Amino acid sequence: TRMRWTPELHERFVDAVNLLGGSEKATPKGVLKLMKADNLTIYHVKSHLQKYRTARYRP
Amino acid sequence: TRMRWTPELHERFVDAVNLLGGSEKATPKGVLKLMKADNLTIYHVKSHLQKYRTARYRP
DNA sequence: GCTTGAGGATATCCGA
DNA sequence: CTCGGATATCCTCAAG
Repeated sequence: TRMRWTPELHERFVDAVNLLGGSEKATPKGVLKLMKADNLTIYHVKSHLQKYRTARYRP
Repeated sequence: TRMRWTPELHERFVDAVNLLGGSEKATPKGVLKLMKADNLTIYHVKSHLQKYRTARYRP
């Protein structure tokens, strides 16, 4: 099994990230708890969030 | 097997990527091929280059 | 049909 | 068990 990130899951994810105060303050366990998605592990979120954090470079 | 990216090995990589017009134009075959380090695959090099091309790491 | 390489997405590993 | 980071594997789509 290899998951992939439909756009609706991505939006749910980014809503969770935003509720936790941004990509930098959010952590996987939080994002997962908020998303409430079946068949989804902390590792799915961990990897996806690492990708998300590397779209913006802050000084 | 798991590689481990030394800092001066990373230098050689940067050196090479710069010989090839930077992170965007540079290619894994090309830069592996320019680095001439032994015990170094194309696969090591593409994973590293993917990390370097991101908006976070390219400066 | 092989055998490659490319970019991007996703998973697995390391050390704290 | 969690986190952040580093590194490898997978997929799709090419080329030769």
